Amino acid sequence: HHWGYGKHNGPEHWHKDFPIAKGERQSPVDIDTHTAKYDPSLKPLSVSYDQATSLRILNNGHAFNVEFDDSQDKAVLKGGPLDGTYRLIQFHFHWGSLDGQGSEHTVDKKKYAAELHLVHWNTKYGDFGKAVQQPDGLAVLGIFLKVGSAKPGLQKVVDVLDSIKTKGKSADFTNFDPRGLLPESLDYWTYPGSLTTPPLLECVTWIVLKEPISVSSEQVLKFRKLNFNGEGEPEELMVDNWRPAQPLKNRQIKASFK
Ligand SMILES: [N]S(=O)(=O)[C][C][C][C][C]C123[B@@]45[B@]67[B@]89[C@]1%10B81%11B698B746B814B562B%10%1143
Ligand SMILES: [N]S(=O)(=O)[C][C][C][C][C]C123[B@]45[B@]67[B@@]89[C@@]1%10B81%11B698B746B814B562B%10%1143
Ligand SMILES: [Zn+2]
Repeated sequence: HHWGYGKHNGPEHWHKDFPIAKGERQSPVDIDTHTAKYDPSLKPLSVSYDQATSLRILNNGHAFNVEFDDSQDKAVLKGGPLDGTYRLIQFHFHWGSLDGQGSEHTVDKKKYAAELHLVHWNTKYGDFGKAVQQPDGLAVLGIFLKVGSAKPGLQKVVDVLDSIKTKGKSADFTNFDPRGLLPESLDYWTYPGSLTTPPLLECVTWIVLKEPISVSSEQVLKFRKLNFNGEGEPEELMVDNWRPAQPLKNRQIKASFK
């Protein structure tokens, strides 16, 4: 609708149009590493992206989405805390105006420079739109970004951003391999939560990887040249498109690792 990240339409305003913003399972959250309990019942995460077929990249005025063909069983997330099979539909990032902020989840109150979200829907609900209406409809794999060495697998994304500067622009983006965005380790934390953008639906199993990826300062600087505005509108840099941590309420965060 007209929500965004500014002083006048940002996270503190969202509840007026999306009252679930004050709900019982909102995301993101601070991950208190000492309180998160190791769960030996948790399985290794199975990330099967060998046949992923990226299609397009879109500036939607909030972030940019790299979209996948999800019409066949091709890029799936399984195992971990999940029951069943979840299909990759898109990924996007949240990032800051400065390297000291940008992530949505925090780790013992630490903010990372950015956070990648790989969004998957539970195939038992047939389509993404039906899945978001279910408490176990989505699985979002979250990966922190810190600034250091460049991430070679990110560069193809960085280089297409000049072609989608403004809201509503898209570009063909085929043959992109999202495996190049993963860290070495698949150790994770998990908890039940929500979309971090309106409509804030409480339909997500969050899986947040412990190990951040490193990206270069130049890579994140190019994220910060994107625009929230449309073409021919006053320039508003796309920065600080993150929701802050929300109350944990009656939830437990579980760790896959000791
Ligand atoms: N930051 S995050 O929690 O990873 C967003 C997860 C994916 C939301 C996609 C959408 B797409 B359609 B259904 C769900 B609602 B509509 B539009 B609205 B947008 B929101
Ligand atoms: N609850 S919500 O969806 O976050 C909407 C909150 C009020 C939106 C009103 C506006 B729209 B954008 B930003 C704020 B300034 B500019 B245009 B102007 B009108 B007023
Ligand atoms: Zn997100």
